[PDB]
Amino acid sequence: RIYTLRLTRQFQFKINKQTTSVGNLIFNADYITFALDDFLQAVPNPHTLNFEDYRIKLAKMEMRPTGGHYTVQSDGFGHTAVIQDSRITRFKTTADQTQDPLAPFDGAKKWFVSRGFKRLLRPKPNSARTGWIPLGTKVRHYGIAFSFPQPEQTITYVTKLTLYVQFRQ
Amino acid sequence: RIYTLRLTRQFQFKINKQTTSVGNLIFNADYITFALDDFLQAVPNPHTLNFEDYRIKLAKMEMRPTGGHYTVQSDGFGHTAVIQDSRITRFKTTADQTQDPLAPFDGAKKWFVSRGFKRLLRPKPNSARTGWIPLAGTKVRHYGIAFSFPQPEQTITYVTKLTLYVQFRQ
Amino acid sequence: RIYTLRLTRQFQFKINKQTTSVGNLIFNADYITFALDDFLQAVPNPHTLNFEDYRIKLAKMEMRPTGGHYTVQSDGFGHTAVIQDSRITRFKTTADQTQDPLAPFDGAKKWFVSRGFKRLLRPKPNSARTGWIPLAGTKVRHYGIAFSFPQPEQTITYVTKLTLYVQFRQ
Amino acid sequence: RIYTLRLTRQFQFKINKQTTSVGNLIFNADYITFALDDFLQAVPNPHTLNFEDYRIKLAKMEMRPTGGHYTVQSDGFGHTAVIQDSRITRFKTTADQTQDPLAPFDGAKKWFVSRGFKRLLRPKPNSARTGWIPLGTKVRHYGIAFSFPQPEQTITYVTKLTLYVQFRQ
Amino acid sequence: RIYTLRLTRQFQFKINKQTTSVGNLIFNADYITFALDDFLQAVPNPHTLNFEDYRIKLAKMEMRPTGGHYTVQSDGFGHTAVIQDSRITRFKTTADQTQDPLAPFDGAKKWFVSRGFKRLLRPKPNSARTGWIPLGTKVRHYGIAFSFPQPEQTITYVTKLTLYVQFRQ
Amino acid sequence: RIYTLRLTRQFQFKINKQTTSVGNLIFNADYITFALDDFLQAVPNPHTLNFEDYRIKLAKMEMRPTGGHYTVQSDGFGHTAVIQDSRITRFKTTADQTQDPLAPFDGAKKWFVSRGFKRLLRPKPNSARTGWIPLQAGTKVRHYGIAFSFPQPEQTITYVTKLTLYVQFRQ
Amino acid sequence: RIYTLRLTRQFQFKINKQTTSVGNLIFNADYITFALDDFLQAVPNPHTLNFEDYRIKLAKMEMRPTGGHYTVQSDGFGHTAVIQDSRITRFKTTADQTQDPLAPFDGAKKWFVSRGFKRLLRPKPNSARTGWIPLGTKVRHYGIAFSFPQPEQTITYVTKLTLYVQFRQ
Amino acid sequence: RIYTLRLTRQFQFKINKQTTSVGNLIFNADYITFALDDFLQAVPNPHTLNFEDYRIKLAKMEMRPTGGHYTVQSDGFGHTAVIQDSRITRFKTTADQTQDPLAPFDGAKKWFVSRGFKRLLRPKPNSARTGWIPLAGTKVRHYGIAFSFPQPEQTITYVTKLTLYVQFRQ
Amino acid sequence: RIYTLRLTRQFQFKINKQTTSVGNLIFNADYITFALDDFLQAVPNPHTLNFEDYRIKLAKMEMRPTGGHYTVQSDGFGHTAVIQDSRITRFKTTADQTQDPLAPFDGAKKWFVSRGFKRLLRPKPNSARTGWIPLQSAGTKVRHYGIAFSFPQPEQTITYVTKLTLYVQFR
Amino acid sequence: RIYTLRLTRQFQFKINKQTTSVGNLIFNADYITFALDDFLQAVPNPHTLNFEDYRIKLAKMEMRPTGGHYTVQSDGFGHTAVIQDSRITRFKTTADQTQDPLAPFDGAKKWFVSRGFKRLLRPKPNSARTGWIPLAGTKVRHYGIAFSFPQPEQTITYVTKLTLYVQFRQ
Repeated sequence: RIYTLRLTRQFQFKINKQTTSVGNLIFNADYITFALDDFLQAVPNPHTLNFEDYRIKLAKMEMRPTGGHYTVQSDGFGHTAVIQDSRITRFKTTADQTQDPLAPFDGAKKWFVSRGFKRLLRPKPNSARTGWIPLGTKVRHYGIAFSFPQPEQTITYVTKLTLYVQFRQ
Repeated sequence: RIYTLRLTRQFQFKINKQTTSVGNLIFNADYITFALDDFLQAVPNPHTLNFEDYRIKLAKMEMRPTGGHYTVQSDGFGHTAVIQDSRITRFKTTADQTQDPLAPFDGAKKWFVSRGFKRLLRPKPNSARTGWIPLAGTKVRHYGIAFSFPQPEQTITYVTKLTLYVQFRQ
Repeated sequence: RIYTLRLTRQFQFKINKQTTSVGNLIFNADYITFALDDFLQAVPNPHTLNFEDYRIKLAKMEMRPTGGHYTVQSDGFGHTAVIQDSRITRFKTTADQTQDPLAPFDGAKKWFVSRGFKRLLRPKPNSARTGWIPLAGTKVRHYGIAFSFPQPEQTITYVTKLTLYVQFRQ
Repeated sequence: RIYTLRLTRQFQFKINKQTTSVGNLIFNADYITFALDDFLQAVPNPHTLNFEDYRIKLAKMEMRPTGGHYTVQSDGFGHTAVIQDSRITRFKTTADQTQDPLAPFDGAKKWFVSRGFKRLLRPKPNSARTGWIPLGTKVRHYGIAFSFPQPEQTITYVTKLTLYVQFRQ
Repeated sequence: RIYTLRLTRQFQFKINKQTTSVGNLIFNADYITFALDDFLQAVPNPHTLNFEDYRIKLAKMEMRPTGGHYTVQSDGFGHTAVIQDSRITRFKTTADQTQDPLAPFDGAKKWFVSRGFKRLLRPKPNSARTGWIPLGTKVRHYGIAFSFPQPEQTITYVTKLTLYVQFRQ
Repeated sequence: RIYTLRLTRQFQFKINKQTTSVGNLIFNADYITFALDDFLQAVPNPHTLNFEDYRIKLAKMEMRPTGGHYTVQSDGFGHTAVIQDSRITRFKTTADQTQDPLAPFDGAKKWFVSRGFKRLLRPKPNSARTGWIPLQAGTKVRHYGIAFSFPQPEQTITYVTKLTLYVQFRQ
Repeated sequence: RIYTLRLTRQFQFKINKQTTSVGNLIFNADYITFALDDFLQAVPNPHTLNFEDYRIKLAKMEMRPTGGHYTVQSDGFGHTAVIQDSRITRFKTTADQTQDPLAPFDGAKKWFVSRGFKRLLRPKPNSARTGWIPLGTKVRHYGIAFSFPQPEQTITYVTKLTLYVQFRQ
Repeated sequence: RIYTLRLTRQFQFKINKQTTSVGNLIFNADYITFALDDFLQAVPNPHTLNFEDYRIKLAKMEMRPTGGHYTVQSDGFGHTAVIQDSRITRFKTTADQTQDPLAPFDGAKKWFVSRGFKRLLRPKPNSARTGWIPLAGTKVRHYGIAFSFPQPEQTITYVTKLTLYVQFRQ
Repeated sequence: RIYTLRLTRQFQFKINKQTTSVGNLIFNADYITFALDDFLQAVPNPHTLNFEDYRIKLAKMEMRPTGGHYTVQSDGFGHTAVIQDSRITRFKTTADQTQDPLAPFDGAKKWFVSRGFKRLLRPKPNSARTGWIPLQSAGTKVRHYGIAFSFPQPEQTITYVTKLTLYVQFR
Repeated sequence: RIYTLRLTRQFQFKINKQTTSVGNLIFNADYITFALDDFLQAVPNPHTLNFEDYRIKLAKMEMRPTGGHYTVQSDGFGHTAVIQDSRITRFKTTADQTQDPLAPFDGAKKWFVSRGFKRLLRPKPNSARTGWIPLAGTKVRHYGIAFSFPQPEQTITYVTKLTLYVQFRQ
């Protein structure tokens, strides 16, 4: 018997207007990781239940523009990629690049800057094989990265993350 | 915090060939009710976990023909209806009916005998208002789905799967 | 304020196998009319409620094969037509015809004998203009839907469901 | 001002089982032409109205199997073709042919023998140019031909023809 | 025998421009409840009929922008949730929230601020079980709540509520 | 034998910017009726053809914005309703309403102000039962009818309206 | 044996802003005819081949806005109509019209001024019956007309015409 | 200037009932090639027109069952594959195979034996690059489409139509 | 740089007619596992190409009826389930079951006996985390799990053609 | 056995506002070619593997507006065309044209300036027939896709992504 718990949190994300080499195409990127404790603030504590292990079965990231940005105002496209190891940490690019850093990655999916994206993924921490983790709740799971060409104007987004967490006795 | 558990069970159902007033249209009906205990045989009891109460959020009934019955073989249509009280029990009538007993009911939906059906429902048992039942508690019966059918010229066997989507609260 | 009441009844219909001029195409037809009293067997008279008038806003006829007839077994096509006057009464044809009697009618819709049909219509009885009839009153005949068919090689039995959408006003 | 009249008639059509060269693929064909008088027998005549001319705007042929033939019982495919002159008459095939006689024709459309077909066409008779004809009603309009590979068993069809006729004063 | 009556009413709704913590993501929410007297006039009226009980079978809320707001103008997304008791009242928030108050709820559905939303629900008042209430018509039914991230500019909406009410003798 | 004639005419319609109770939600409405004479501007009387009766089988109203109005610019929604009697005439509202006057009506359909609408209807005038009206006065018989409501917008919106009549004549 | 040749040409078309009866609805219209020589400027001549006759089987007209016009900017709707004789010429009206001149015509199809339109047609010149013309190439074929309510601002379009021409030996 | 010509021809194809290792899964295959001369039997030669060269831009193969075979009668699935050189000839196949010979090939697409298939392809013969062939020239063989199938329990007859879309330029 | 190789093999599978508890509903099940060596007999070992590791990114199982079985002949439904450990091995049932053994499993998907099924999965063998396995071959024989499928026992025997597809990555 | 590799690169493309013959319709065009070395870097690299040959099975070009251009702001339509030899070079037009230079071409596909386009193609370099090239080598240029456009009233900037689907064999 597997019990499932859905958790969610939100935050703002900004893509800043291009200020260097204006008129040329440059890319940047960022990334998101997942830990059960990131989502256990407004929620009672699972350890008080007689569950032995938990597993992050599925995660969802949805980032959509706000601040009055026009969806019909084109700002190019970047990519999203599911990267399931610590290597993802290098994708909060400190320097601008001339090429999209995530387009070459396995399973890279295009997304349009002015419309945002929604993507499902299976983030990864016997645990190494199945993902079942003893209750622990701070174990980092990787992960989703997203790239973008730098736009002419700053764009603000609302990001919602959703965890689909499994528990077994 | 709401935890969700999916449970399922299956069984055979048979619509027997018409042997009475053959050549004329007659209807019968049957029904299904839901209790958490119906689904807790291969599964430990959730109260061994420190859950306070449970609620049957959703139920699904899918009944599909087997035994070699042809789906393209027309055997008319009956109806399904969600009936959320003990009154549903009156619907497996020992005697045949001349009219479809469920067609008049609120939310009745047609189904073709040779195809079967799939239907979702919210079966119902302060608990009387919310549906939360303390974790004998697992045996509270929830109602309910009835299904009617015109009697066919030949017997039809079905595979039925029931699914419970059960909520547990901390 | 308009209150709506949905009523339904079912019956068997049969298209008999062709026995005359076998091997040639012949057509027959039948028709259905609607009266509130046809549907009030299981319901008290709405006049016991303080309703003054009623109106048959909409009617639905669904006729689907049964008796094991194969839907993939081709038996040609006839037509359905909404006929809102006494002329419809001539369409329970006592004699066979060489042409489809309903195909020429305004709004005629093709239907395949082996599949049946479903059709909505607005049957017709200040009453003459609006359809509002004082609540005798429940027996006013409303017309109407006719359906034609080429005579098949073998007898086909159908289950017919009729639905009335009846309006009542305050 | 154009007034439109819809006329229809039906008849049985039969494709006989192959009795020659059994086991080999052969094709035959037939055709249909349209004249207003073909459809006016059960219809009060337009002659009684003060219309000057008529024109066959559109014609429809629908031929569907009957006699208990199974639609899932495959019997190959032939073609339909719109042929707008007297040449069509040669397509009531006297002799079996080794190739589909209509497949090469302009606008030929496949149809499956066990399903039948539905096809719209603009049959053709200043009248030669526009189609307007003085009220006359026996002018022949061409036309639709249909071919078929000869099946192993006889198949009977119900055929409905529909005329969409325009009238002007 | 069940007789059905459809009732409807409309009103304006405003999401005010963000004036606190400007530049940061904050959420607010509101809610709607349903009483038959919200929709009824003195004429015509079901009380004058001989019905014994009524039941709100279904309710519909549709809220759509007006005032010239651009639908292609992105303003993020909030959530709707069906809440079937008086607790819903705590979602008319006086204090702004850093997290979406309805996203965690069972059955929460995303909606985009600049688009509005349409949602069906079964609001709740043996009456507690079936919903049948003696005619009375002031009984309050719950309920639908909706959240939103505070936008940069005020947005005005047209809201239509619809009740599908059943009556029995 | 039924002969069908399709007729059409167009005109401009305007919803004026709200000038009363500005900032609050108010509704207005208007309506359209149909007479064969409305559409026979350029066609001889069908009676000169040997037709005896006519019947308005179907009518269509399509109203779409013009004047550069943005379809993506939201201006709320009103309703359309088919009203087949003289009661429709009261929907040329001289006074503003706080509620949508057509939303409660049987068959009311929502439409978005910034998009316009298209709707089919069967307008109504033995004639009372069937709709067949003698030709000769007959062509001026008014048929009812479609009404449409709207919340008053912040700015004036101009529309193009096309009406289409599907008229039957029998022998 | 029928050989087919596809030819295409483009040009600019303009609907000028309304200057007469400003504030009121007025209509205008224009039209397009087809001759093989209109399309043989950058293509070798077919008579160098041993083709006896040619026939314009199909024509396509596509007119789409340019010059930065917003497709979401409503400017009403007009109609297109296929008119297969020389009378089509009367539709380039020197005077504005109070009604849409093409809406009454058989087969008229609505088109929205701010989106443009695309339409297929069979333009018309034994030749009158079939359309086969001896190679001749200047024969005029009619034709497609399009009407429009006059807009508040000028709208520029790109028009592409395509001919599908048949040749037989 | 490019002129286009559509040509077509038909023939019967049969998949014989399994007679070897009956009860076990075995595969066979066949193939089709294209030459303009295959399609010019009822057509004059384009060189009588002053065309210099031709090119097969596109080819279509459609093979559909006949002889009364039931499309709902499951007989497994094989594959089709476009193979653009003479190696296509290697699927004779003189010996039955235990594996589907075309499933591994690039671009292989599944087809169900009881339904047949339709597929478009670009068959291939400066000419080696462009495909333009001077107008013996009409006999250049273009490759090609192969199709495999698991051997059925009963013989299945098909009608096959090939279509050529040939370009000619001045 | 990731290089992808698609490999496929086929075989026959049979569901035998019910001979125990005839007239009652019983279920059985079977399962499939994946090893690169199961698909690499015609192809030389990818280690002869200068590849160091391989990883089974994706696997597909498609099982469709043959032997003349009618797709319109109903024979109920079972389930498929992705099981990524040794537990799958117990699902070639030695005994008939009164309940569907795979219906309770995470991600179980219904399939109809008379139609067959098609399902994609990610079968599982730093290798334990990522799936990258060294080439040498012991590596190419590492068993990956896995897909199990259950079925109600039918009244007559049904034969299927099964095609397995491996999507293998090399770096 | 065929191993497949996906490669991608991006760059900015710009259609400049019209400055000549302002007010009249004129066309210009450009083109893209493909070489494996356009997409490769010094490490990792295919040469270090024991592959005999490679070939570009498929290429994809996607060009989409950026810089804040409104997709709903109409700027007409041009065409894309696959041109598989060096003649394509003549389509980076130095002089403005009154007619669309690619619209007459075989397989020309319309595209709207304000929306951009996505197109698949088979670019071309026994090698001339099949595309297989020995690992010249990775520098062989493959042709090719050209795209035309009516000159707009304002400058439009695009992001372009090219994708190569490369096959390798031992």
